[PDB]
Amino acid sequence: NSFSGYLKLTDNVYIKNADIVEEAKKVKPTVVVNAANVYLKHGGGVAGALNKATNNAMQVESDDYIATNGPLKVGGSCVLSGHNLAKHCLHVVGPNVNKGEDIQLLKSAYENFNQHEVLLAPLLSAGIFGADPIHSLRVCVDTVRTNVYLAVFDKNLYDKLVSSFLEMK
Ligand SMILES: N#C[C@@]1(c2ccc3c(N)ncnn23)O[C@H](CO)[C@@H](O)[C@H]1O
Repeated sequence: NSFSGYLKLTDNVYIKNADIVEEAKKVKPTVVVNAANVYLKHGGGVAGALNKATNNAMQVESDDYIATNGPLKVGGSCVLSGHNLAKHCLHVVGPNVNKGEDIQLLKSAYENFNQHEVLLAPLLSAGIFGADPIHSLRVCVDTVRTNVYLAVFDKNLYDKLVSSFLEMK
């Protein structure tokens, strides 16, 4: 039970070099955040790792939701089951700047976290979404007021995030 091994960046933002799936299985948090696309297709990265850990139950539930909803908006979210990982999964769509989606929508994406007391989360709009990860962490720190536990799988990205956050003091 309980989050451990996090570096406290602000009063409400914590960060750890860890697999978000391993964190969820250890802690069983109320909310785990998925780094989603508008169609909630959980093919790769965080989304793939979460869906795999649910043995595809997350994808089947996502497909049912999108059939009633249509695609999410960029900057938008939905609350679905956290299945065996968490009580809830908050699927959030950050902007993909590779497709010329507006970086400002990254503010809208993180704003969704404020509807949840505590979240286990990845960094939004990094990897294939092509946003500057150091900017993403700044938007998170400036936008989120609830407790967020950031799980960053890649050691090199984690070290870059932590040392750039400390160097700006
Ligand atoms: N680091 C990292 C990643 C990632 C991929 C897979 C995982 C995982 N299993 N746990 C946590 N993080 N994680 O999260 C960010 C999401 O935009 C990107 O930088 C990804 O590369």
